[PDB]
Amino acid sequence: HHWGYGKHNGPEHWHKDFPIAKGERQSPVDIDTHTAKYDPSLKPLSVSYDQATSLRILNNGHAFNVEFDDSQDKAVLKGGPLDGTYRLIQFHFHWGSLDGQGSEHTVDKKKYAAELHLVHWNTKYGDFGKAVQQPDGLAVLGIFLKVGSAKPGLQKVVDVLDSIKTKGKSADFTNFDPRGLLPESLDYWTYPGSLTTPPLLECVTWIVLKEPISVSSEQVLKFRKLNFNGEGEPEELMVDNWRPAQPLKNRQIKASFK
Ligand SMILES: CCc1cnc(SCC(=O)c2ccc(Cl)c(S(N)(=O)=O)c2)nc1
Ligand SMILES: [Zn+2]
Repeated sequence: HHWGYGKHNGPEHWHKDFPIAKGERQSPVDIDTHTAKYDPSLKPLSVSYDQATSLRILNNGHAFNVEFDDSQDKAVLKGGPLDGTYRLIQFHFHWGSLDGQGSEHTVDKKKYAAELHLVHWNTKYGDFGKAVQQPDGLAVLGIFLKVGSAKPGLQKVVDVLDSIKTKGKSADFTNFDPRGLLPESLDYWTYPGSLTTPPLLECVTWIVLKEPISVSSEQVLKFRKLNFNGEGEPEELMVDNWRPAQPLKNRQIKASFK
C-alpha cells in the first residue's frame, strides 16, 4: 500500500509515511500575485540548455520522466534567485482528468491544465542524491500549460508516449531540446519549498514562470492515455497526478517583475 494519486493513498495520506508533509516549507503553494513582493535584487534567470543530452524517457508509475546526462556541465540553470550552478537531470509533468485542473502551483487560485517541472541539482553537492539532503540542493523551473494551440517542440515527447504506456516502461529518447518548451518570457516568482512528491524533502528553490505555454487538446489527451497500474494489470489512467496547494506558513514569494 504505497503512495499514489487516490482516496486511500493520495496526498491527504502521505503524512503517515512522510511526516514532513506537514512541515514548514512544503510545495506547491498558491501564488497570490498582488502580495508577492517585487524584488529588484533578483537577477534574470540564466537557462543554458544548448548542450542538453537527453537519454531516455521513463514511465515511473506516477508520471513520466525525460532524463538527461548529468555527468558533464551541459544543461545549467543559474542566476535568478540562485547562487552557484544547478544541473538539469530530468523533467516531468503533472496534469488533470479535465482541462480545468492539473497544475500543482496555482495563481490567485487559478488552476492550469498541467505543469512542467525541470529539475536541477546544485553542483556543489556532487550529485542529485546528496543534493536532496540540503536546503539549497535543488532548483525547479516550473512552467504552466494551458490548452490552446499545439506546442511544436512538445510533439516529439507526445509521439513517444505510446511506447511507455505502463509503469516501468522506458524508451530511448535522444537529441530532445528542452528549449522547445520555454515560453517566450523568463519573468518568474520564487520561494523556498519542497519536492511535491514523497519523500517531500525540503530542498527546493522554486522558480515558477509567469507565462504559460500553450499545448493542444490532442497533446494533453495523449498524456491522459497513460496508466498508474502495471502491464497486465487493470487499467488506471495516469491523470490527476498533482498535489494540492499547501500552507504558505512563514514564507515570502518574490517576483522578478513589475
Ligand atoms: C528523492 C527520491 C524520489 C524523488 N521523486 C520520486 S517520483 C517524483 C520525481 O521523480 C521528482 C523528483 C524531483 C523533484 Cl524536485 C520532483 S517535483 N515534482 O517536486 O518537481 C519530483 N521518487 C523518488
Ligand atoms: Zn513535479
